[PDB]
Amino acid sequence: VNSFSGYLKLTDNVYIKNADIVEEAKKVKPTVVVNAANVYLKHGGGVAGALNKATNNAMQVESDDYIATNGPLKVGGSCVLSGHNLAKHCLHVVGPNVNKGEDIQLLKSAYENFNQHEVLLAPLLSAGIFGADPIHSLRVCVDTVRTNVYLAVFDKNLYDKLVSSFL
Ligand SMILES: O=C(O)[C@H]1CN(c2ncnc3[nH]c4cc(F)ccc4c23)CCO1
Repeated sequence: VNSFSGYLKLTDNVYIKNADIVEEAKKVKPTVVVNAANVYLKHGGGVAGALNKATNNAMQVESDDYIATNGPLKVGGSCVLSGHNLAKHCLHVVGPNVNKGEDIQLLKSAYENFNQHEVLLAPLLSAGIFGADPIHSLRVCVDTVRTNVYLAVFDKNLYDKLVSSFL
């Protein structure tokens, strides 16, 4: 038993809700919140900008130190950093950004990072400003992640389409 509430169960291990991940993160304090990161951990907009704003820019400060030490992530890769006031940990995961021409096949590699964590609150990778089809992202999530994932979808309209078209 865990504290996630109001989710629709899609599969054995994947759940979904119309929610603002920032507000869901502040209420659940999950062990892991996933950020829709880029390779530079520049949290300017989308989910990343919202999560970072909710940390009063502490996420960005920590991220800049991480990059200065380690260099950029790989597309499809991840790193674990602090969850600040939102979660114990933040798993920064880089999905491919279609608006940069990145290979959508890397989306599966991106979701594989979730399997290193037993339970996660997450957005749909490569959705929103990353330009991928959220219905495809949900399919890859379901077919790749084996650990327990609670997907927060900000847009109510989108959420209804994802549920209604789910196979
Ligand atoms: O923007 C993207 O990268 C993806 C995923 N994204 C989200 N998904 C779940 N919760 C979200 N809270 C937000 C607050 C914001 F200010 C901006 C985006 C979100 C958001 C929105 C749709 O497309």
